[PDB]
Amino acid sequence: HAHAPKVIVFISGSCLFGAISRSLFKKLPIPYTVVLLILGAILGVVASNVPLVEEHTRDVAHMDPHVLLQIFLPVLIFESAFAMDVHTFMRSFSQVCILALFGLVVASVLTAVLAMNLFNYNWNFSEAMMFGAIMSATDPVAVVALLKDLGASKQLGTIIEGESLLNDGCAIVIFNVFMKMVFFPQLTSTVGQNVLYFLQVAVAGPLWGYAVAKVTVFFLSHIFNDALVEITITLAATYLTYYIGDIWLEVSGVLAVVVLGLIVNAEKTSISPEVEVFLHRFWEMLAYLANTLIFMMVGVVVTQKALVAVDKMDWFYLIILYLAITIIRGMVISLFSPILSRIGYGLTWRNAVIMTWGGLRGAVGLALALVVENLAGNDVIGSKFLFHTAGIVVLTLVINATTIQTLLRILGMSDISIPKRLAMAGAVRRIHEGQNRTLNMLKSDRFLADADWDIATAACEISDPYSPSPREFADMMEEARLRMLKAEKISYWKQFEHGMLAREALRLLVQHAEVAADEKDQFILVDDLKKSWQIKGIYPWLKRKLEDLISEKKIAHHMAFEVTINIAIVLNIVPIIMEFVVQDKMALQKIEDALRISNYVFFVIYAIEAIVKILGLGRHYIVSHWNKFDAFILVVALVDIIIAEVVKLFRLLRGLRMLRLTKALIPKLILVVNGKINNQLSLGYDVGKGYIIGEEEVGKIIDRMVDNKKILRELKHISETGRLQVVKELGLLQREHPGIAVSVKTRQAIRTILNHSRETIHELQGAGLLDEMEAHKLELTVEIKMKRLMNAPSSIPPPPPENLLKNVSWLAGDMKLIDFIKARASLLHFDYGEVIVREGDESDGLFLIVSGLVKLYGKVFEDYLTVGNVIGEMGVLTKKPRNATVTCETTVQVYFITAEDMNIAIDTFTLYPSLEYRLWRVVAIRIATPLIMEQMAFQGWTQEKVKLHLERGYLVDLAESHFQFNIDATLEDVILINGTAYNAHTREEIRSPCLISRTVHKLTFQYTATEEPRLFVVRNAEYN
Repeated sequence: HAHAPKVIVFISGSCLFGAISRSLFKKLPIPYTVVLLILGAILGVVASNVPLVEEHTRDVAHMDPHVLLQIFLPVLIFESAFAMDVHTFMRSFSQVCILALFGLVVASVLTAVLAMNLFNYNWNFSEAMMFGAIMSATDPVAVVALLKDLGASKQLGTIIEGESLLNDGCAIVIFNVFMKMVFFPQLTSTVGQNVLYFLQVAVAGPLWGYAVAKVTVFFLSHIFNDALVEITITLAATYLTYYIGDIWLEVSGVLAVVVLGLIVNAEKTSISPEVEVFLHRFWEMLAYLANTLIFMMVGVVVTQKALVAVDKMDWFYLIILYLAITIIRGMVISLFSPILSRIGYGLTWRNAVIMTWGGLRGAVGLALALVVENLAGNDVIGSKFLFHTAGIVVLTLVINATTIQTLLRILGMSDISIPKRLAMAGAVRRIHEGQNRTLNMLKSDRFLADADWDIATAACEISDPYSPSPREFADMMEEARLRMLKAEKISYWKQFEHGMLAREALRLLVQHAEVAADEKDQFILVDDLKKSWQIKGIYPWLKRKLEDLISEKKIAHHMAFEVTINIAIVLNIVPIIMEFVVQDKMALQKIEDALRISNYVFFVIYAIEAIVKILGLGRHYIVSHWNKFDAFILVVALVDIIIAEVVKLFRLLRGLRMLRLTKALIPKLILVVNGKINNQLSLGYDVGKGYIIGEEEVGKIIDRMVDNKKILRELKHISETGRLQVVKELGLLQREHPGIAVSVKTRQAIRTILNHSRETIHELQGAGLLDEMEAHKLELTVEIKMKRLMNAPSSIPPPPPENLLKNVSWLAGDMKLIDFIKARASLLHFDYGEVIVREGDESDGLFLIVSGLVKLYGKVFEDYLTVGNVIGEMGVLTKKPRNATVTCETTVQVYFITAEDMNIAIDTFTLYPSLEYRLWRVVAIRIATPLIMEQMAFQGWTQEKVKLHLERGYLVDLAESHFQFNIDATLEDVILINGTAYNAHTREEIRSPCLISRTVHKLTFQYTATEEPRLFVVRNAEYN
């Protein structure tokens, strides 16, 4: 019918043309957007000649400015903000802002001056500022793509991209200002009104965006299974933010969308991962649609209304303008280089050239030019605006976007480094060898012997896309240092790949490793890592001061009552503001009487609330300042309401009544600051633990990777000192912030448990023991449980000592044994520098640290232990003198269980999982982990895999005739823990801590009482 939505065919045709161009011109250097512009011009001319196509192009070519802005800008800007690596953006925030703001202001002013002086259009300053604003917006998507696929360019890509984002936002703001000044002029404005306008467009906008963003992330974090709801909420949040900000509140909607995108990107963890990976592609697709539509519209309008009124001087002006904007951007960057080189990641001259040349123009400028064109109407200003903007876009896409690839080469930034080339060559070689093995395997299959292997091998190939003397000792030291640092990098990457290390910690550790490698004679120095766990003092100070405000110890009636009164106050807000604004709206007659009953009711509610509090608390009510404030509010209200039955009544009450909600606010602000401190401690612990584990692994690598003993000793000494410093400082962190440390540690514990549960589900599914649908059912519960980690309290009250005893590894779940121990464990307190036990002292008992940090020292081997660790298990089990001296680096508290009590417990709790067995198991796993790690240092296993593997083992009851037979098909590893063992065949003797060789078939043991033999065995999964 005639009323068909003819816009649909235009949108679909634009999509098809975009696909055709983006497919045909994929290999060529010129971007597809120029092809889209050419196609749009062809469509415009043919529609001018053919009226039937005019009906299908009109409804979108002659599109209203406001619909254009409101539909496209919130898409383009939100996509630009949402695609960024916000971490590096914040790490270079100041460097990006200086440029994107001041170099935009000066660039636009200079462009406006050029337009006023050079062009014969006689534009005034406002029109010239519009011109400069739309000429300064940039779209570096084509350049950041190249910078992503290179080396040091990784950290320049985000600088250029963030500069583009902020520049686009501020250019839209300036263009809106001057567009309203030119086409919708007011009569007059004062300095105060101008200041308020600035506050609205430059301060209120970001705050509105921030508020909407925090509300949105709250709700998203509270959505668990409905992915569609998350996607719809993102869409609605973006569009409502822009629309409400621009139309209802008249604040800068574009900046609100920028802030919203940045926040939602930073808070990505609140979105379910599948919805995150969906949303990235979704917004990419929406931005693609917007770009294609804008470019085709520009082509049509240019061919139908711009080029009809272009003179010979206009092309010369366009060329001069291209040169002028290029030079202006270059001069801006050079002028601010003296400042930028001292901030963030300072600009080298080649980076400056890349940034100057890479400033492509794009869709935003074209959209604003179309806005001007439609607003101007018959005036030539619109036609020439569109002409110049399209010309600059075309010139930058043809010249800059094509020559940037060669300029990167000329400046020497295109070269792949030797390490990357070697890694790629090794990857290609291993892939090729695997393919050859697979081919040989397949050629033996009777059902594939007839395949045409010449075609298969050709199709399956993968090509490489990149193609004692002092000097001798110094060279050996350099080689050892570099190999150790490479092993450290490998260890960090391996830790990340298993989820044991966050992305940010991995990036920071690898950055420090590469920085140390670049420097001479430089290792990883913990002083560089300390930047991680060093808390900024503002947060602790604020936490302490806020906790002071709500101490309430002089007084400290269910909490639901306080919740109810708070709800009443936050509801009552509405009548107060309604009265406050009706005071003006009146100059509505019956509203002045309508509000009376509501005010009276709320006063009565407050009166009964205060009376109940007073009676419940007795004389204690008036002792606290908050209660006095509530009483003062009642004192004011009682008098003023009776007087009412005007300005004083409305102005005073509106301020006082809401003020008492700050009491409820402060507890939540405390949670905010706790969240900040938790975000810092989580990175600090991750970095320190990653470094410690990397050192522990690289140590066992170098121990058999360097031949020289002096080199080995030096490297291991450096690593050990670094490890000791890190383990001490991370222990002090816990003492300074107990609850937040417990929060972090429980969070990581649950994360590890759930990750291993997911792996177990996947293993069951792969074996076919569980159906795909049931596996998904379980994995969904695992995923929602993991999402609920993001909402766990930032601070968890540290458990008291009794719970620590309850949670010991060998006491868990044995309620009778727990009761037995808790009645006999004695709690001791020790001060700074005190010595708890010394080397050579008899094993009189065992220590469980309930609070504080202690240092271990003995026979060379330094160490630090902290809350939750237990000292003396080996001593009580073996009854051998203590092997280390314990000194307190902080005020320390320990649960002491006398060795006689442990002996009694051992003799009494003889049930199958006996305390004896549990103690020996806990000791045996720690004895065995180093041995197995040594046995497979060069294999692919890490320490956590070794520990999980050992966890399956059990102590053999060698009382069964005191001889052991090794069925090699069912014993992955057998470890000797205590006592001597004899090879049954060769009668060879084996010392106590040892891993039984695969070459031994049977063992026989002595059974002397002092050194009873204990053996630990790990069976295959195909259990007997």
